[PDB]
Amino acid sequence: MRRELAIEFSRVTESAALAGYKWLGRGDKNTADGAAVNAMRIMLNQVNIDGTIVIGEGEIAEAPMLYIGEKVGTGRGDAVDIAVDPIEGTRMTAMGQANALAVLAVGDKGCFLNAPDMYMEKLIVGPGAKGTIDLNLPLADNLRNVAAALGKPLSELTVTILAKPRHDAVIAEMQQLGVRVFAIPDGDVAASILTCMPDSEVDVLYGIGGAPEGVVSAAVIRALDGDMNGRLLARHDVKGDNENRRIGEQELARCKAMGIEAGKVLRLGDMARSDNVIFSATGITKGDLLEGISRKGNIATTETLLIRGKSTIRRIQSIHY
Ligand SMILES: O=P(O)(O)OC[C@H]1O[C@](O)(COP(=O)(O)O)[C@@H](O)[C@@H]1O
Ligand SMILES: [Ca+2]
Ligand SMILES: [Ca+2]
Ligand SMILES: [Cl-]
Ligand SMILES: [Mg+2]
Ligand SMILES: [Mg+2]
Repeated sequence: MRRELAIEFSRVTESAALAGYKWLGRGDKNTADGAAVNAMRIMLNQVNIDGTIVIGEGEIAEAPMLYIGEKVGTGRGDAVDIAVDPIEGTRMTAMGQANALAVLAVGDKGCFLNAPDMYMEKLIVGPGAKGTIDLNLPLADNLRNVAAALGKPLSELTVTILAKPRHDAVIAEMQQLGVRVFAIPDGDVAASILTCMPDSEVDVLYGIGGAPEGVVSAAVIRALDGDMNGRLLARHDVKGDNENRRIGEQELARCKAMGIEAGKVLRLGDMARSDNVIFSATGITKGDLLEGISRKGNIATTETLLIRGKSTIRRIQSIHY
């Protein structure tokens, strides 16, 4: 402990994944998510930590379970901060599609950036390009710098990015630069980790995705010794000026209340403040990062990726009876 808890945390994501898996292909993203949230909370509440949910399902008002500030754990052990994404890929789960997974990160008290559930522009790279990125520079400059750091031509650089209307221009810009663009339907947490996975052609993740998702990515990227910058963006500034403005202003007032500057570049250490992070993710369906659950009779299998910032990276293939 806390290294002794690594296995306990993997059981939490295995439970969440198996619970979400029950709703795979059932066309109900809310119910799938609720099942995974419930299973994750049940399991966390049997772990010997004094956990606070810092990234989660919503404020107490909108989220009955795993709400921001919720206390979880038996209360024995260390005060830790907890980031949960019980299903990354809820729509993908509802639709029986690839790349759904259950995600948890655990760190020292105060180790995760406290920021609103708003959008964040992200630029994420692996260890081979650590120190070569700066979101204050033009995208094309960053991409050139990263390719040079990795010792490959620009035309071979592979950038992953969410396939969303907000990204039309930048995707076209990158393709014109001659880079390879892997535009993904959802799931920038899992995709961010591919930057640190040698057998994935992905070199960089770039683009606007969920802020809490970006803070989880910062935690795991830090643990893997990659690099990331983020920049918080208000809703109307990413979707267009229309109730976006209303949502946007709540977000900016929240940034101030939490003492965060929106639109300012966040360095890796601004989002994940220490190396003492345990990250666990378990596949629901097969994706680029993890195998999916299988079931034959009364036996089910899961694969879990378990990463500890202090230290080896583990892939745990379990058979459950
Ligand atoms: O769908 P949006 O509004 O582009 O939000 C992007 C965020 O949603 C995700 O793609 C997850 O999708 P789901 O919410 O369906 O689970 C994240 O990986 C990402 O950060
Ligand atoms: Ca959720
Ligand atoms: Ca999410
Ligand atoms: Cl969009
Ligand atoms: Mg969405
Ligand atoms: Mg890779």
